[PDB]
Amino acid sequence: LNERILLVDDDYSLLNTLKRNLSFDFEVTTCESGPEALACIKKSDPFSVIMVDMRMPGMEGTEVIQKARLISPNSVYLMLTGNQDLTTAMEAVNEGQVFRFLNKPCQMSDIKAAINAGIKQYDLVTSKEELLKKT
Amino acid sequence: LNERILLVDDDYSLLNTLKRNLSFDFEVTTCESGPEALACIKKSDPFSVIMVDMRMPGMEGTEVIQKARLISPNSVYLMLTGNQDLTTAMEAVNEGQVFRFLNKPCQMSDIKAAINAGIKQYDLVTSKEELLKKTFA
Repeated sequence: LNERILLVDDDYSLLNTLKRNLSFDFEVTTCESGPEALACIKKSDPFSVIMVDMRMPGMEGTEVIQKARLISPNSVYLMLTGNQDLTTAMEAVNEGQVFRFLNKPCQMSDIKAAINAGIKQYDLVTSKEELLKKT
Repeated sequence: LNERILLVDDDYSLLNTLKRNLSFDFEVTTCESGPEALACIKKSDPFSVIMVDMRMPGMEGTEVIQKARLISPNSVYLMLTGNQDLTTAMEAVNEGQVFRFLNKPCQMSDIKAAINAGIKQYDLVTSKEELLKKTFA
């Protein structure tokens, strides 16, 4: 079971808050931006789950997911999304880029359920691949 | 590859248009209502993909999906909604129940893409489930 997850958000306060809570059940890495996230995926072992915040200075979360899927195809990408980003989150889901998005503010519960759902999804994907790969 | 799909909508005019186009690629069944969909799901072979309209008289799409999830758990559920009913459907669905929402009216190609993605999703789910149960590889 891959429980390695990557959190991407501009805000260190929120990152520390999520990582404190999430580190009881998962292995959590944090990154402050898209370029930082892109550097981290390229050199680390596969993350099963990667969540990105929609609004960040410079590179928006949707671009980060689109670039990361070229580098880490199996990963399951989740997005934190505001009110005003719904449409962009919806078309991202429909393109098959975003597994799940979460409307802010988000309850811890909702977040942990998304992550668990993502981990399970990751296992479906790589299980099917690991069995094509041998047979 | 399971390519049996179930379309559930109130309006026969839209059912006919979708069954006409989708039948070139898929094995399509149509139902005009929730109770009609639930009957069809009990008695049929499993559908890989089930698509339900949000607004229907008597029983709405969301209730239909959550009732169908207890009869056909592996099925992938797609939900057709007007963008006006969308957040209502999102507040009313709990995570995992709807795989993909689609806007009405909807480009045929968004529809085919959602359905293909459902079919591939259905294949992942049931492939894992046989690995966990089959005795002989």
